[PDB]
Amino acid sequence: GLLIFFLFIGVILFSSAVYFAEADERDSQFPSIPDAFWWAVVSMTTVGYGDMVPTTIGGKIVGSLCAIAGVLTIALPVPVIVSNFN
Amino acid sequence: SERVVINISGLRFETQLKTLAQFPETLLGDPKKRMRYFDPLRNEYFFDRNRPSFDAILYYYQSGGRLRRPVNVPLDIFSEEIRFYELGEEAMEMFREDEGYIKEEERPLPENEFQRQVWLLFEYPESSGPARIIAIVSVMVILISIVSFCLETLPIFRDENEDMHGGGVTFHTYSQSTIGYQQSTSFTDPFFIVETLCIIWFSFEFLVRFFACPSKAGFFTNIMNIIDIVAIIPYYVTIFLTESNKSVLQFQNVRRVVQIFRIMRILRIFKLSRHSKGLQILGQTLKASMRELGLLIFFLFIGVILFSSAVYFAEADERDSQFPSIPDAFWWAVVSMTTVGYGDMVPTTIGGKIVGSLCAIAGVLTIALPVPVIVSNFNYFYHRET
Amino acid sequence: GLLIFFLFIGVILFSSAVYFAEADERDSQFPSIPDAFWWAVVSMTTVGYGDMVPTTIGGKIVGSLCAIAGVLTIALPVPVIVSNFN
Repeated sequence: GLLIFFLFIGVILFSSAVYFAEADERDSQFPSIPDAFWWAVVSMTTVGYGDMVPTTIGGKIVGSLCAIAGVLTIALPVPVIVSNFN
Repeated sequence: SERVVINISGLRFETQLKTLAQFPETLLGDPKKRMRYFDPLRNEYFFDRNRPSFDAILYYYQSGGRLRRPVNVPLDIFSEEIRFYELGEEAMEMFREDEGYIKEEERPLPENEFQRQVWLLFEYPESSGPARIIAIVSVMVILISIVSFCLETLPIFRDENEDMHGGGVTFHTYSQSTIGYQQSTSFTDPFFIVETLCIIWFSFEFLVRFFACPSKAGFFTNIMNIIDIVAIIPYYVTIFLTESNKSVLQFQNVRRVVQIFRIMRILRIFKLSRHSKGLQILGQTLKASMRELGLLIFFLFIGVILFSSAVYFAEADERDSQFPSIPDAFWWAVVSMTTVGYGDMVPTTIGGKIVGSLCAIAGVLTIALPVPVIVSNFNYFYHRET
Repeated sequence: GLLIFFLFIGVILFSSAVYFAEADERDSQFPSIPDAFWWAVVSMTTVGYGDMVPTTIGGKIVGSLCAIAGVLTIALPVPVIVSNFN
């Protein structure tokens, strides 16, 4: 639950940030914040389908932190789960 | 039930005589052997030795056999004590197994004088200096062997023939494509040359090894020798197949097989395990992890089918659904789960995306469970060496 | 060195396999085995750029094992390195 919750928190944060950083663009791939959720989860779990990608500098800086943050968010709860399994 | 007192550097121990007499051949069990340590002024046996260890030595007698090393006592120190008290090689060997060791077997030189001289520079790069030269040459041939196999597919080579612009297909151009090089006692093809030189060497190593080999029984047992056989089977089997089917209609009729054996040539890469410690460790690791490796594949399988089904239905009512069927979605599911995400297949609906989200997360957990164990085993074999 | 070596071994293996599994295709994205090296490393490190992807069943089964194998190949040596760093 913590894993899903943490991901949720990060998703909303980064979805909001990327949205606004690409807001003033005619070619913004982020129609709304809820739309960006898909991108945020895809980057955080580091799946990166590439069907949605920032195009502005700010959006890319936001995307960078989103990948890193995702890696840490997941890496915290899993070890415990792995532990129980073991 | 006469009592016996044993004083270890001041630490006092007592037991019954019949407890020590249980093992008549040991030091404390044999009256003649312990006699030397008896102190008639204090009625006790005195040993100017390591204290922490003795607790276990005495328990060995009391328990009638259990020889456990105390957790707080170094293995080298404890072993010396075991030998001093003369517990015997049977209990010592039994002690090492539990302490994690065992093994230490493997026949020596051939013993055939000269046969045992060749079996040195072809199985033990250690020995002679030249024995190392052979190893270096072997590795070279292998690498070359690999580069050769690979360039064979380079279009810059196979696109320079008779039907490179969409013309007619010749028999010796058709089989030259199926094999990678053209077979001919004329040795016109550079690739057939290198490939033949390498197989000569590999064929040499195999033979030399097979004759200079001591136990002919345990030859096709050693996985290493298996690799050496498979590294040459394609070559000769190809010749046999082509020569046995020298006409177009015949070759085409056996073209599938020929292709299989060309694919089988890649296994020559594993000819490096003989000269690679780490490669050998990895082998031991995988051999020791079959259960978790199977669990890993099984778990992935379960997740794949589940998420493939879910994504399929969530995108079913779409004219632009990238998921034609559930089996199609398998590719996407594995790609998301291993988190590779090629992006060649992606959900487009809300439900499909929620499903995709859980699929990524689930994949991360599915893999993260069995791997740690595998990593563990590897870490074992890797250090039990160095 | 072990890490690079293991990756190398896997690359060549999977590059060869994917190549042949997509050989009889007019739209094969794998021109040769050396070409497929790029794809193999990209899948194994799980980067997945998507600029090269198998299209046949056999090629996809090969790609699947390539991702999994890559995950294990890397996961073996790194723990030790992480250890030394710690």
